Amino acid sequence: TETVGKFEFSRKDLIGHGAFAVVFKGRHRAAHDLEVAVKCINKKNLAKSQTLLGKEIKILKELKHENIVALYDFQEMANSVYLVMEYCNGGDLADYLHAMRTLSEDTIRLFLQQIAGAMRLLHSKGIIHRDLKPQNILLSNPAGRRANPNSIRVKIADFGFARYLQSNMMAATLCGSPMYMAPEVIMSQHYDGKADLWSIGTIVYQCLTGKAPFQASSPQDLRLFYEKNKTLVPTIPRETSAPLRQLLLALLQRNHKDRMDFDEFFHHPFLDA
Ligand SMILES: Nc1ccc(Nc2nc(Nc3cc(C4CC4)[nH]n3)c3ccccc3n2)cc1
Repeated sequence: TETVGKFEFSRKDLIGHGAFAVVFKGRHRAAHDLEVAVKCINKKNLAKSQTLLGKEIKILKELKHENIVALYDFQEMANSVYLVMEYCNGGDLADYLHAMRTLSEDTIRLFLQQIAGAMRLLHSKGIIHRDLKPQNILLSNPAGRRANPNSIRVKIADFGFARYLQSNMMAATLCGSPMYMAPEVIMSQHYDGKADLWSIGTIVYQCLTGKAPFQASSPQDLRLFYEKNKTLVPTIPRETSAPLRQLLLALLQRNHKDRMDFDEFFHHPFLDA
């Protein structure tokens, strides 16, 4: 049994194993019914794991929001780093959208309204996430067993690649997940917060179809694909409502100049609200 502050955990219940973090379920030492997820270093990738978990602490200690997985406490030392996080009891969006055989437009609206709320906070704080994908959107239902799925709340996780970006500057670090990366990122160009909006477009597209909007055999294929094709148009099911289709096309603009910006996203009628 390992302890971090007022919390405890063990390697008994593995929530997830990643290259740069291992996550175990734990609990409050006094209030046992308070569940937590504890992120720990992956010692097989010690340096990078330590770096990413440290970065995540720096960003999350500044981000309190329902739709961002909460950081309850943390413990950073020279040779170990732990994050004690809110436990999300619904698994991830990658699994859910697949189990449901894609999601209804009403459910997509419900989830996207929540993601938009979290993104409003990120944008106001000058923070870009850079690894948005359905695997990093977690579900949690505050109600009891067998509760209505309309009560599902979604929360953005895994801020290890996040950074502050000053509003007159651009970022250029290649990071993220290739299938969800904006074209300008995977082409090693400069980018800003609109890269996250592309990623959000890909999340919405996957919720609708089950698949990524642009299929290439590989990341190099995907990159060559963006380089060779100046106008990208994703295959969207014909029965999709016109406003959801328009939102998707606006977010999935190849050229970031033409891509939907934050104000346009926040106030898009599909999200009304
Ligand atoms: N870094 C990381 C992110 C997501 C996962 N996957 C995950 N995560 C679950 N809950 C989490 C996780 C967290 C903090 C975010 C790590 N809080 N709550 C979960 C709950 C029920 C069933 C499957 C689940 N799968 C693993 C590691």
